[PDB]
Amino acid sequence: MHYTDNRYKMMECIKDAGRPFYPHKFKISMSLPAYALKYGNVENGYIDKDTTLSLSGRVTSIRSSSSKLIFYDIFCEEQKVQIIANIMEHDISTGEFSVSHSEIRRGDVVGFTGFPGKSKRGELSLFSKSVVLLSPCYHMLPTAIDQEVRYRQRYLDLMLNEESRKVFKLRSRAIKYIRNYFDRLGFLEVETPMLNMIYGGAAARPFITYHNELETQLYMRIAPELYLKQLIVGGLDKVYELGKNFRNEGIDLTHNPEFTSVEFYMAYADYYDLMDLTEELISGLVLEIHGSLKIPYHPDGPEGKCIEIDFTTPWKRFSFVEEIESGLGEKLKRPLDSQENIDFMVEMCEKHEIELPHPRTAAKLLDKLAGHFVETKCTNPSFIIDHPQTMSPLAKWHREKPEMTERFELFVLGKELCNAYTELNEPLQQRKFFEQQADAKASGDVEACPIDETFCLALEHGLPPTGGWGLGIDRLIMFLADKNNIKEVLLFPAMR
Amino acid sequence: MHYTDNRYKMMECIKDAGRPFYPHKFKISMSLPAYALKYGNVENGYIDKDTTLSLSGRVTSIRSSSSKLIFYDIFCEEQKVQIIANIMEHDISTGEFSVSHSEIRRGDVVGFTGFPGKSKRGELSLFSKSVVLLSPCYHMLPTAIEVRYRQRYLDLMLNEESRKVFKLRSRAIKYIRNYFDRLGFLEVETPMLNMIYGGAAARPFITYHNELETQLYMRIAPELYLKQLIVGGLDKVYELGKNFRNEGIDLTHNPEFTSVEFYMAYADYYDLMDLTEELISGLVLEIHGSLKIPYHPDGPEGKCIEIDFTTPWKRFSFVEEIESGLGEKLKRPLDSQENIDFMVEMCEKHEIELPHPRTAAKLLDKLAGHFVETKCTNPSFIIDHPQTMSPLAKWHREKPEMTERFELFVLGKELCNAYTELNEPLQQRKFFEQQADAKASGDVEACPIDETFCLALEHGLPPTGGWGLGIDRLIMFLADKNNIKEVLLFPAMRN
Ligand SMILES: Cc1nc(N)c2c(F)c(F)c(NC3CCCC3)c(F)c2n1
Ligand SMILES: Cc1nc(N)c2c(F)c(F)c(NC3CCCC3)c(F)c2n1
Ligand SMILES: N[C@@H](CCCC[NH3+])C(=O)O
Ligand SMILES: N[C@@H](CCCC[NH3+])C(=O)O
Repeated sequence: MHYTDNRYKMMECIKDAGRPFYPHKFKISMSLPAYALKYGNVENGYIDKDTTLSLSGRVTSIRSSSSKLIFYDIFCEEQKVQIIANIMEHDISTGEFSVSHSEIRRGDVVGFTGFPGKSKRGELSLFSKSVVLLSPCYHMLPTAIDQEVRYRQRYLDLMLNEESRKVFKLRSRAIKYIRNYFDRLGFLEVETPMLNMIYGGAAARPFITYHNELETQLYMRIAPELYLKQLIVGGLDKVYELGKNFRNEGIDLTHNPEFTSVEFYMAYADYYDLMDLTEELISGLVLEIHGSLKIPYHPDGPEGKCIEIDFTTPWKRFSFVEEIESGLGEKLKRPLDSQENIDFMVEMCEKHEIELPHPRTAAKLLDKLAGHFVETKCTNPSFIIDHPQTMSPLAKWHREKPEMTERFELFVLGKELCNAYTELNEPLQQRKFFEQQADAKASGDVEACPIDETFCLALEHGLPPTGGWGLGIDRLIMFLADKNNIKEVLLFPAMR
Repeated sequence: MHYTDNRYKMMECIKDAGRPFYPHKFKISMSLPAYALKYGNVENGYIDKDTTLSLSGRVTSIRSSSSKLIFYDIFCEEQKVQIIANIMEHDISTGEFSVSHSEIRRGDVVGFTGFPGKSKRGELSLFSKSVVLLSPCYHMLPTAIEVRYRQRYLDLMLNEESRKVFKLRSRAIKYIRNYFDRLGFLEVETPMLNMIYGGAAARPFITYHNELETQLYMRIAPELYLKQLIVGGLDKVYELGKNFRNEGIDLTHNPEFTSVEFYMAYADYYDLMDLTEELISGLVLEIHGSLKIPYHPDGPEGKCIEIDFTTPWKRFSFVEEIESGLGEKLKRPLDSQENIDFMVEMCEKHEIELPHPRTAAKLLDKLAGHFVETKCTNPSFIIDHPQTMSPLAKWHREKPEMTERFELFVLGKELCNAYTELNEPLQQRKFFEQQADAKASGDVEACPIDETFCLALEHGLPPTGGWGLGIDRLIMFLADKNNIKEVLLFPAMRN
């Protein structure tokens, strides 16, 4: 408290004494990484008194070793440089040496000018002639990392923690890799609305807002799917979209209210093609980052066990209904959306201590059974395939299997990474399934979507046979970076 | 008329007869562009009966020239191919020829199999043996182009110029990311859902997170989060994404738009002007091959002007240019009641519509809009905005009451807003207080105080330059469109 108040006072004094107060521009000669590249291999004790250079960074250390000599460490752009300030080299036009230095504190952003080289002891250094206080720190900084501070004051985390800074660099590398993959395949990158008069395209509860001048509610998108498929009607053939989607839902280690996904739509692909592309893309990215397809993961955090996740392709397929039936020891009732099957599935939830959905739709019940019996088998990347139509309103009926669709989900360690299907392109059925969804919504299903007449009209203009797909990039980055909490891979995660 | 209902009946009949009904997969041999590249300069009348290929596209034309011969055009991936369906080549296992072809209509997505080559008249063709109805069109299509915006797929299907716009849009965005990537910037993502909105003069959307029992705002800008990353030591960050406004819609405003903002440690606004020129002139040159480009300010039926991106671009000093327009000086201080009253008098004198409330900032903005933005045809910087209208901009190092800020205007439309960032927490808190006071007096564009940001500044924001570009508006100039609805796939439309 006192430190902060006092620093404010000290800065007002500087201001009133006509001393440098928040200089507008400090011209660096080079970055600290550049400085290190240039001078890092000079001989011990090397100094170039013929070269004057300006540097800047945040002060991480101050040591006055004598009345004549002050050592600083400064850090910038992942590089530390030592500053050696000797009273005999001080430019007195900037002030008396003791006055100039007395203004600086650990944590301040400062500039220095001097001669480059290396101390006798071998430390990369600048032998300074001046110091400029650029931006003071008004708080006594913790020397290294409630741990909610890391998320509510992420700048402190970034200032102190190299590991955290590497995660956000990895994130960008992964996103660039994904855009590059689609770009090179001839996909067009597009942007479709995040504000929708009618939400759709996922099993999700939306955020609701209002546009005053247009006099309408708008929803924040839960997915770009319905717009993207209109682009395939439009003849663009191969589109993708990489950006934010939203969920008005609870938060946990794998769920934030906004997340980054990539979805693509490819004319003439079916879900078998999509499985192959998924394997290719994700195994590629894993290899790019890790140099093989078998990678470490710490499911319980860095002090817990280390397992190995094996991305060798092809991946296991589990058939949705068959794996539930294997778990139950008996068959689901047919049709799967009958009252007989609903009742059987409720009975099985009691028998197996599975928490019921609300409302008890056939789709929701199927999902809870899959959660318990099938997603739990998905340790290494595994596809869960052939989802019932009743839970898959936008997925095309299976060419072989009654009541099923051409759908998959990718799971890694029981977490959903992808959702994809041969797209439903038949408008009569699509409208019927939308009606069923609106019915479910009306019955209290907060994840069911309203009918979208604009989409049905688009289907009436002819959607080519198409395959579509989505990937939760944050969740993938958790595996790539070895983090078990979504808050580690988002700069500013949601907090209760 | 009954065309849609009839098509539904046709499809039901097909389904009930066991005939092909929405096949799941059609395996093409090659794309239509690849087909054209391979066979496009065979000899007239060339046919290779030894090669059977499968091709697919949308039917753009049908001519049943006789009982025995039907000509189709199909279109896919920017390439048209002619199909010649002769009864003598028809595979009867797929049905009788008349039955098979009776199912096809203009606009349908179809597949064909057949032999490659060229008609006697020299048209690249497939000599087909079968046809598969993949996805019917239930509507009679216009032969050529509000419908373009409400049913964008029709525009895309029929209008090459519309497809070109969205390709150019992607090229431009890729160019931008590349520009910052090569300079060593880190691309980041910061929250679109904010507990406390800020960083622009704008009314936000408001929503609610049920589980966390909290009101949220949709962002109007990323600026306050981005600056925290520079406090964090990331040094160079950029963010290219959507921002939101709960405001009116017009030819240059949609309720969501795409902007890029960057934050560069150690830059001032002079550095940012230089970067602006280099990025934008470079992108213009890339797309147009000149720095002088055509524009149709009143649409394609109006006149054509030239916009000149040659550097150095014009600078106008905000207050000096107002005073040149007035033929008299503003009162000082600029935020005094005396100057507010004087600016109201000047608005009345010059028939400038008054803002509400009549704050010093709003009045200055109205004056600039009348006297200064109207001078900005070619790319021009308006510089050195008053502090009272610039709560996040650092005080001018020379000019009392001003800041180190610029806006870029093209044809009087705002493209960029940028400044030497305020990094001094005492003043920053005071300016936020003034904004909250404006809000309380009725200013629907003023933002509430963000304590979290002020506390970040107390940890030491290096001297920094920050900047934002409205990408859509830039694309309007690059693609020569005067309506924002032309450069967004799915623009907002009145009910
Ligand atoms: C961090 C985070 N938060 C959420 N809330 C998510 C979500 F709800 C999801 F449905 C979700 N599914 C993926 C499969 C296809 C689209 C993306 C996610 F990857 C989520 N990722
Ligand atoms: C299509 C569209 N619609 C809007 N509503 C815009 C807006 F409000 C704006 F403030 C705005 N300023 C730009 C200058 C810096 C940030 C972006 C725009 F470029 C907008 N572009
Ligand atoms: N929109 C889906 C992903 C794409 C599914 C296939 N079209 C989701 O949000 O889960
Ligand atoms: N956030 C500003 C652009 C950045 C200005 C400089 N920090 C805007 O929305 O106008």
